[PDB]
Amino acid sequence: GPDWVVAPISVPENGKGPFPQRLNQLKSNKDRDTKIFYSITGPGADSPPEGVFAVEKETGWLLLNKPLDREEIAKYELFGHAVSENGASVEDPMNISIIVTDQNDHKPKFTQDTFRGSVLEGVLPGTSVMQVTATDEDDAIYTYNGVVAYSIHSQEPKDPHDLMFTIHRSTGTISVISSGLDREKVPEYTLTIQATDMDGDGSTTTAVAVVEILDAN
Ligand SMILES: [Ca+2]
Ligand SMILES: [Ca+2]
Ligand SMILES: [Ca+2]
Ligand code: NA
Ligand code: NA
Ligand code: NA
Ligand code: NA
Repeated sequence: GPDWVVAPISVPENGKGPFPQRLNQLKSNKDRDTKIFYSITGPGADSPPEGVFAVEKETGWLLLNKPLDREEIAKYELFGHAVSENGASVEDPMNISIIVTDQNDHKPKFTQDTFRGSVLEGVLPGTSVMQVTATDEDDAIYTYNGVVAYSIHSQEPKDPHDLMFTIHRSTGTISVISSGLDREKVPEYTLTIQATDMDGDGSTTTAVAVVEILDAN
């Protein structure tokens, strides 16, 4: 490409290296008759987090010094500088954008350890009981890394039967699917709920929802 220009640079988080890793070689056309010293400034270089990026003074290689974490900082905006050996700036500072792209490195996290809800004993099958939620810090815009699917792992007790409830795989709303709820017989159920990223193909996190059965009064 042309000298003293750089399009956005993408770097997946959690790279293996080796570090320091070359990202791009800065070059000023003024090097044709002059020795140039390159430098970088900006958050990530000379201000917090300091020293994540560096530039080789004479070669102009922009380096990444460690693996990045998209959930800490998703984008860096740095400036490249070119100064002659005599000490004169020979270019206007150049904007360097570093875009940290995602990896699926977070499991879903339920918003509560115990969700508590209730439902009347005589409701029609299909009646909504309550809603549970799990977030996922990963990207859900370009991939399914941050897209959660819900499921019910188990119900306690299994009375009158095994599965009295279901859950909406994307909204987390729990509904009644069977008849037979009766506060006098079984006043409470404990549902083991799961949230799985990659829209159900990834890693799973478990929590519980406790459902109180209310008297028809
Ligand atoms: Ca991360
Ligand atoms: Ca995830
Ligand atoms: Ca991530
Ligand atoms: Na890695
Ligand atoms: Na309810
Ligand atoms: Na997300
Ligand atoms: Na009933």
